[PDB]
Amino acid sequence: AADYVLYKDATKPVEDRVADLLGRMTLAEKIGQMTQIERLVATPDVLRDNFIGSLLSGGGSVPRKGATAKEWQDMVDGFQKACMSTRLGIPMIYGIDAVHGQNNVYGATIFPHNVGLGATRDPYLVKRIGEATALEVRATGIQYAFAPCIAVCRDPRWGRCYESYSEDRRIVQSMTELIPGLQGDVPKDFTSGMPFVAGKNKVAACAKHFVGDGGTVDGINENNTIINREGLMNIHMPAYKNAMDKGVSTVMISYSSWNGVKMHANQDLVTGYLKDTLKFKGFVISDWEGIDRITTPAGSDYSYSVKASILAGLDMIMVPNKYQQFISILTGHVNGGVIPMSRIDDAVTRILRVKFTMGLFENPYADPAMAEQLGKQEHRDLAREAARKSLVLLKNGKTSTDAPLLPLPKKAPKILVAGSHADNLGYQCGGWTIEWQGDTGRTTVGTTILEAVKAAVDPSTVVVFAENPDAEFVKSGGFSYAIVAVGEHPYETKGDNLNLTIPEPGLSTVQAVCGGVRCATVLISGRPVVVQPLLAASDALVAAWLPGSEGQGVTDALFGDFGFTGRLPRTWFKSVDQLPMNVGDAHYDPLFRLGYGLTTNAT
Ligand SMILES: O=[N+]([O-])c1ccc(O[C@@H]2O[C@@H](CO)[C@H](O)[C@H](S[C@@H]3O[C@H](CO)[C@@H](O)[C@H](O)[C@H]3O)[C@@H]2O)cc1
Ligand SMILES: *[C@@H]1O[C@H](CO)[C@@H](O)[C@H](O)[C@H]1NC(C)=O
Ligand SMILES: *[C@@H]1O[C@H](CO)[C@@H](O)[C@H](O)[C@H]1NC(C)=O
Repeated sequence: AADYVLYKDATKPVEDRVADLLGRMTLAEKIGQMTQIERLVATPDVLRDNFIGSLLSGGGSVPRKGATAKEWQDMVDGFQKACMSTRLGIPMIYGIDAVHGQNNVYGATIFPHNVGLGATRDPYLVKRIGEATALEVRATGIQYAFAPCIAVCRDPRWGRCYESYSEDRRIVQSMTELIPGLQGDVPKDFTSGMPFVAGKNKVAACAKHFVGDGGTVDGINENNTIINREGLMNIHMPAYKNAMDKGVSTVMISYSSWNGVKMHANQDLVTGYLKDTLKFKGFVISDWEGIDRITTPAGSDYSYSVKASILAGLDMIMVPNKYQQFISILTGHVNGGVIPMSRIDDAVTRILRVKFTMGLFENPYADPAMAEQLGKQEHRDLAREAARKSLVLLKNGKTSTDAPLLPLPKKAPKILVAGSHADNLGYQCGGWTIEWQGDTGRTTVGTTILEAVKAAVDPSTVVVFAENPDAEFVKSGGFSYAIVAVGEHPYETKGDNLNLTIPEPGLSTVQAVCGGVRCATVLISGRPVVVQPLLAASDALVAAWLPGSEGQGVTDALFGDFGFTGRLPRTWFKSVDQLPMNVGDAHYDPLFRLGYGLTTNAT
């Protein structure tokens, strides 16, 4: 009728709908679009009264423990209903850290972390993982994933090194194939820097964290990256350009500084480079209290935090709790002329562009028929192939005369499975699983290394498990061989670690097991760790990284259903004193060099 409103018409071009809606919006409605809050502070009134643009779940932020896909859909729809009830009916976009599957969610397939995926050197495999991740995120009603982390981790003492595909940026550039797996492939004619999401079975992606998050002094998390423009652009920047080419919808800014300038206050890189040089037309989102941490101490001048972050070019602020202050402050800056309306309009233009482009206005609500995508066996089978492909065989016999231990026989009278990471799902998934920091034990649905062994061996093979057996026990047990798994515990800044040695017992358990019977040692870690002692005791040793929920990918290789193919995506140091040390360096003296990995052939 004459109740027609251009921005609500799905046949109209995105830029028409964006401009039509933007011309109608009040200041409050505009700033609301720029505000992202945690589900923990949201209520229908808050969402409606403040015209909120977006929600998130931080790590561990879930409706309840063990919630079904359907409980997620209902929570998200409940928030969306409040948002759709505003004067303009602008849907919110809900974001989450699905960085190795839909990992906050119980029952979600958990894929290997990025470092392991780098070991595969298989970008098409990563793409398929994006495809399946998008499905399992839409199964929970969520439209936006805070991924990929395209950091180039240059020092493994960084607690986020596992979120980086490689110390080699060419590998990270290749693994940006995740983006079109999450979002869908961009059309033939596509302009680089334009945002793209194919539709309601895909999600918006987020290249993060812009820029040089992985190059900090001593891999200190959130800290200063001391490098010149040329090293920034040759190492830390290039995968942003690949992400622009594949239409990444959003970019999250790093807590990190670049030669002393806070990334969240850096107008030259955010506005001059990312928006004006790379022609990025999606939206730029802060990290979590990122603008607060512009100041030292953090939060000591939130007024400036706002002024500086928004003038730097940021479009959406992940507040995520003190939304009232954020809105008040930004509103006052605008009313006072300190931030021009053109800046507000650009931020909102970009946010609305992404929302319209992705089809959010046409499908703001969850699809219940997708709930059955969560944990889907076909996704688990993919995760299992990824886990197996990620594994790097570092040693396969103690001397060059020895018989090669791997592949092991599936038939033997009695075998031993041992070690703190043999039967502990949380440990094999690592951080960003169920909780922010990950956790210990049976935290979700999956298969431990022990369970995978039992599942793989001949019915006549007796499998004995002991977490930390003594030497006498192993020597007395009549075992044909042993598989022993040990490593790091799940862990941002909690995983910053100057000494990089796995915790005990670990070494002691390996030494006790391998001293009694021939052993294959499975090392679970997010990064290289001091390994010479583990090597010296072990007949075979596998770097398994953080393989996720499908522990059968480990045994597929151990028992020779598949050959080992993975190759180090990072340099394995002899000593932490050497660090930082990357391929190309001055005195490149690696225990194992980038690219290294032994092979086997399938039996
Ligand atoms: O106890 N406190 O007061 C407290 C303080 C800070 C905390 O830190 C916060 O806690 C988690 C929840 O507890 C959050 O998920 C984030 S993550 C940061 O957040 C984004 C969104 O999740 C990710 O995409 C980015 O890649 C990442 O760099 C944050 O670092 C937690 C608790
Ligand atoms: C880096 O960490 C040091 C030591 O904790 C701290 O004093 C400094 O302010 C940090 N720098 C940046 C840029 O975050
Ligand atoms: C695996 O196959 C290749 C070539 O066929 C060979 O060079 C390598 O030594 C093989 N290993 C075994 C156990 O046959």
